[PDB]
Amino acid sequence: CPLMVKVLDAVRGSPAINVAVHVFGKAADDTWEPFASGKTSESGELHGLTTEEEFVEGIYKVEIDTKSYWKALGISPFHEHAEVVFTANDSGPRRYTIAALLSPYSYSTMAVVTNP
Amino acid sequence: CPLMVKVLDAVRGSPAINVAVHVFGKAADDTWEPFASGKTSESGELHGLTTEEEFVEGIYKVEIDTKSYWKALGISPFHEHAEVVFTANDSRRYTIAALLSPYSYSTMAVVTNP
Amino acid sequence: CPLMVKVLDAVRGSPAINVAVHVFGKAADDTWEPFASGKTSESGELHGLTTEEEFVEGIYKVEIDTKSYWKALGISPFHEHAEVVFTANDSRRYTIAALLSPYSYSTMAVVTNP
Amino acid sequence: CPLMVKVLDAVRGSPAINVAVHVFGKAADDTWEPFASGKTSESGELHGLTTEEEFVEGIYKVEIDTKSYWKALGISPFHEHAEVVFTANDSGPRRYTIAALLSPYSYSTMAVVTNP
Repeated sequence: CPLMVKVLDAVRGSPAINVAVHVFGKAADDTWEPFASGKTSESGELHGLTTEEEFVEGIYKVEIDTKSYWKALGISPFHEHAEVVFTANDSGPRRYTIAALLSPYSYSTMAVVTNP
Repeated sequence: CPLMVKVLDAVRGSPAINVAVHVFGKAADDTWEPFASGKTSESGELHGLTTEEEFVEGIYKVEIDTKSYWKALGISPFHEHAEVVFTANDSRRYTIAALLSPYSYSTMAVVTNP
Repeated sequence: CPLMVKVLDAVRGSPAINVAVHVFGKAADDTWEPFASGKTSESGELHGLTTEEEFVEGIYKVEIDTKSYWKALGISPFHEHAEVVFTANDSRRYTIAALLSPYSYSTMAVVTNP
Repeated sequence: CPLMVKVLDAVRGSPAINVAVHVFGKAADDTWEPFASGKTSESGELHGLTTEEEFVEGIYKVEIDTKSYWKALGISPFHEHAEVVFTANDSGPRRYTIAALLSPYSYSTMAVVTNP
């Protein structure tokens, strides 16, 4: 698991379950192209998005669908989504955990990067 | 104004108004003793807590009474209060900000120079 | 002033000065097009981006060029930039704040009323 | 594990390793008394602090020694420590994960509370 995404809900003190996540790579002509997608589990975690072989070096965007999450809970939030844009694997393969802590009008995001 | 406290509400996207804030200095016997207090204004800010003369070097605690803020809004919160503990050092204006959610808070210190 | 951006540095405890900020509106073909831009001031603030007349309802993106800020400080950062995407809605002043660290950021929106 | 503490370093993008943590309970006369202590592992996590039987209902304070953490890395930080004060187990036993994301002049803390 070279890429994992973890999402937490700061209103409820719980994993944020069933949150849609779309990952994009920047292509040769500098457009975003779809790379992987999935939804968080009951643990708030999304594993299995990619493999070490497919996750080549480049710029990636992880878009977390926070607006649909909040609306289904009765809340009209500020953000359309949370976006995390970063260069990956440019010094060789790494493992990335992208965490997001969500509130209706704010979010915090953190990455942990490790070398296996 | 050596010390200012700013509190924001991440559920409503607004200042956190009428939040009680207590500041304590840490004394000889090493116990906390009240130093200054107030309630945040409509802008979520609390000015006028202390003076340059009084705010000497030492360890201070700022307690923000977040539980009462959430209770008044009908929202079950996790923490009893948020606590910010730090040493003042002469080299300054301290702005202590806190962003509140029911099960999380973020706090930041901006230290700036005259 | 319908829109203000404030950027703070959690490594130094200071405003984040001279940070480039780009705002985009999201147009017909659904592409992002430049709307306003500027650099944060010595207080970490960027005022004057748009007007009430121009800031109509719609989806906007604020991109804060955090990578260049950290590079100028000699600190290896994680993100290319921080992005804040939201819909403006008539019912208002928007303050978008971002607290920066090299591998994390927090962002908050304060929406207030005249 | 009714109580776990996880600490992350936002300067380095890594677990915060070997961070001292002291937990206190509020006693009958309303003084803080020592309840448990430990240090974070290489994963940034501190497990084994207490048992369901010992972790009775009450007010607890988790003090994370962030100042010593930063100083050993060459950084003179703002806070003496990060403090997390909460009532626990007052509606029956729960499991608490207390997370803290650390920077030199800021921290964020989040709790996830689950019912086993």
